[PDB]
Amino acid sequence: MVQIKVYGLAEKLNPIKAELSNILHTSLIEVLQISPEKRFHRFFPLDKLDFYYPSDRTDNYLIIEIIMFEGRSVETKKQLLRDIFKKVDEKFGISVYDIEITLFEIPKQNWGIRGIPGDE
Amino acid sequence: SMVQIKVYGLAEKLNPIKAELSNILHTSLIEVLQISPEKRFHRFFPLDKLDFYYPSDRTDNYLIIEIIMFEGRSVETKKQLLRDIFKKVDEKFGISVYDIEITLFEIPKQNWGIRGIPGDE
Amino acid sequence: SMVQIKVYGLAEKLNPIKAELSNILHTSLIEVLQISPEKRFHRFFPLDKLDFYYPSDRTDNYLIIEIIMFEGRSVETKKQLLRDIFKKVDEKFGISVYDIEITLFEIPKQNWGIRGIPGDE
Amino acid sequence: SMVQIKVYGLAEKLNPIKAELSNILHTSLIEVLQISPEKRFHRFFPLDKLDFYYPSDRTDNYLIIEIIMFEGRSVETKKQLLRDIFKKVDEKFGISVYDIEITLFEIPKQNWGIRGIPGDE
Amino acid sequence: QSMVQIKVYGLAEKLNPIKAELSNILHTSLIEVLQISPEKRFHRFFPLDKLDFYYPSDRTDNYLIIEIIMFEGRSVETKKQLLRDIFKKVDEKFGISVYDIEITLFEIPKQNWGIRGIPGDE
Amino acid sequence: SMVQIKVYGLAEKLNPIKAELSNILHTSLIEVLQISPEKRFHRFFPLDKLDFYYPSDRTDNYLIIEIIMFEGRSVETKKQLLRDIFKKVDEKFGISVYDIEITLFEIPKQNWGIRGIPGDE
Repeated sequence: MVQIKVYGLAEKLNPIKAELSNILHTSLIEVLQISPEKRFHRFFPLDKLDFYYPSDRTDNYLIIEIIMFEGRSVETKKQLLRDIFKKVDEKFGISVYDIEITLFEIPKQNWGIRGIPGDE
Repeated sequence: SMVQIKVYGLAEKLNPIKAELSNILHTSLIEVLQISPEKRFHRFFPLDKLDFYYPSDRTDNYLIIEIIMFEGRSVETKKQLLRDIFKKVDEKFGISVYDIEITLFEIPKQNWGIRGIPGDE
Repeated sequence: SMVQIKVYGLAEKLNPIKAELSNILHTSLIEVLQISPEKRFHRFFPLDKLDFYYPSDRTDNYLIIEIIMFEGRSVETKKQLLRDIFKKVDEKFGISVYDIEITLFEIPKQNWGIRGIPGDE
Repeated sequence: SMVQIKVYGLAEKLNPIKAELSNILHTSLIEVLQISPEKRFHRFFPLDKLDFYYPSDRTDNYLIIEIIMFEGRSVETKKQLLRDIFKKVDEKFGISVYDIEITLFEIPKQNWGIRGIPGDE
Repeated sequence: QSMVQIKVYGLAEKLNPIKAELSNILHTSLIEVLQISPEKRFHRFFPLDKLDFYYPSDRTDNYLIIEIIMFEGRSVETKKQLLRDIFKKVDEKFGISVYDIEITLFEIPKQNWGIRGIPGDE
Repeated sequence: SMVQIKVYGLAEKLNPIKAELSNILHTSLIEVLQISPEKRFHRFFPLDKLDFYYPSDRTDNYLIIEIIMFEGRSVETKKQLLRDIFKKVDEKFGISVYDIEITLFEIPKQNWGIRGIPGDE
């Protein structure tokens, strides 16, 4: 159970989002071992009047929010962060200074999945 | 008691139901959490086909509900909220429980500003 | 240190003020949290009328401000942040504090990846 | 479920009453948390005069009660427990509520090993 | 580099004869599961008088409570693995039923712990 | 606002210093956390040599200071508290900072009962 929400400038995000989704899924499969069937991504292509970022970021700026169960080690979480940075760099040439990632951890019992609370 | 709901789904599916979905979720919250019937705070996010990826074993009725609320309720009450929403949405709209995902985010009251004041006040 | 702001409101009311509102909110974070004046990260979500339900005692000026930030600040600093935002948006726009809601989401530094590394490094 | 109580007080005041304080505390948890009446887990820590410093406004009847339990109970319930302990200890022992201090530590279930297994199992 | 403090509570008459060997067993478990340095043993023992120790009737006088204070950051699986290894090793060495053993993990953010003159996150 | 201190050390070494160490610790809490000078709550646990194991790069002066307090202070203030304790104790007693260990246990105010009522009230 991992949800990704990806935000970026529409003009830049729309051309890459289909391959970006594949890349982020690969990266979760590899580092966290989710099932390949369980891709849950949402994209928010933003109008330029709706997205403010500092002058040392380009229009390629991506914010990647990952919502996930509590319980993974700090080391796994850090590896996930570095792997996403490396893979988006490799695939698209977007600088690490233009990528931001935030992990939101949720206790299992706070998540309803397939009709039941996540801890059941 | 302050509760925000955010709901996401494929625009095609969500837009025809959202008015009635809102009523059903709000009733759910009145009955399980005993919130004030006046206090409905909902935001809907209809998504373009190309912006919404859900599992390949599931369908385009995939519906995501995020609820943001004050800390302090029991685990039993929260579990009963999840089971009520799953039940009422399945029955009202014929959306399978495998196509519903619900996530609760609890916020300490001092972290929320409401009507000019922090929530613990 | 990293502060991300997400602001929601009715499109008709939010669209004409959002640029200025961005300025005012950033000023408030500079003053209360002493973040770098360079480090403005804001996203706006102007909503269709049909996608936004709020109570009868809010008007159509209702703004929800979600602030995502590193844990580690005191309760008194965070409360001060909430009050400064209420005061500044009210003084600048005449939007009543009853129409303004602020929620703080605190995240451990190590859960945040910035410039290629985890926030605690 | 699992509730551990630890009680600390001056030896000369605690030792005469600890058998009965143990019964009072357990009745309170039975009534308020609805734990099984079999499941009493109590430890007492009678302290030497020179090992216990408390404020001058307080008397040598000062008792500290630490309760370790599973996370998952409502704030209303935890507050009912606090109120119940104060009242019953005051009534039974003539110890003033100013001379009683109670702290609760909540532990997630998966962090507690009980009868050979993790608590969430 | 990991700080792990263990606090161990049992009936004095039962705990006193075994505490020395129990300290070794518990350390070995932490080294094997958490991979702490073998020179970083921090244990406190609280042998209790009979009248200071109540437990249910389905626990015997061998009842042992092990409180483990440690840094946040380990996975749930590693933590459960620590619980199961402690259960098993204490039973195997001393003949104490796993039913007589209780363990509680207390996780502390690193910045809330001062070690060797500095905050643990430094 | 409320702070409890528990101090563990080898009885031979702790007993002769405890009374002055209490003064030194309370001074540090007054100065860094601004607690009331009246509100000293300290428990000492002089341990037998067979009940205290520590590594061979700690001496028999090894002190474990457990501090239980309200949540809500900044990381910067808690770190100052740690630094001040290290300094004052090394200065006053000639114990190396390498022999001093401090652990802060933060508790929601609503998880504490004081003078009959929850700490958030």
